[PDB]
Amino acid sequence: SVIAKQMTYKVYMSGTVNGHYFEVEGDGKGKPYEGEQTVKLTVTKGGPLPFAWDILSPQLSIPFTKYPEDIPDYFKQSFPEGYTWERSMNFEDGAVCTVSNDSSIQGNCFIYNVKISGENFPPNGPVMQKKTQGWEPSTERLFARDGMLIGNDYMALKLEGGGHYLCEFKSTYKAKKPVRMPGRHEIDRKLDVTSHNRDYTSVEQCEIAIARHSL
Repeated sequence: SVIAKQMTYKVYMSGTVNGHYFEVEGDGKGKPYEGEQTVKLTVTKGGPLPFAWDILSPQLSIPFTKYPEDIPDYFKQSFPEGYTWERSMNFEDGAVCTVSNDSSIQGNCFIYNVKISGENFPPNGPVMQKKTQGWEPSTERLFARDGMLIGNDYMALKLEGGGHYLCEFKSTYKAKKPVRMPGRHEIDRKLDVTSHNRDYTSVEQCEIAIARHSL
């Protein structure tokens, strides 16, 4: 059984955001059939981050997504060779990020190598000012195309004082071997920073993630 009921993973992250260089390693764990995972992160390099932890949160694992038996789990199918992806984040104030990832595996452990580039975060905006307060639960609209999966999600980052700081997610997931596509579907997600030290050089997060059909 290529994907067990309970698994771990390791995540390796680096990138640059408004000029600042950093790296982040995390140990993670969940039950891929439940859609549940937590992960613990250290900022190995460039800590303390001068920007909000949150723009990193979601580049820190799709296989822990609960799919119903009647939709083709593209993510799990792709193993053990696994898969890769690219994503961009376009924020309401012209700040952008781009992200790519390689996801493979090693027995009961996934290995994720992710890279992040980001800029045009206004210096007294909420990303550089650290005034965000997490992501709102969301829903990703996925559809098949040339054996890739396409992804769209309109995300909102909560602000200090009750605002919201909007952001488009466009993502392309690509299997390393070809696999049985599903058709249009959506992933309901919640994702939270459950704990962190004071300058956010250790940080832990939890995610729940569930698939179902579109309308």
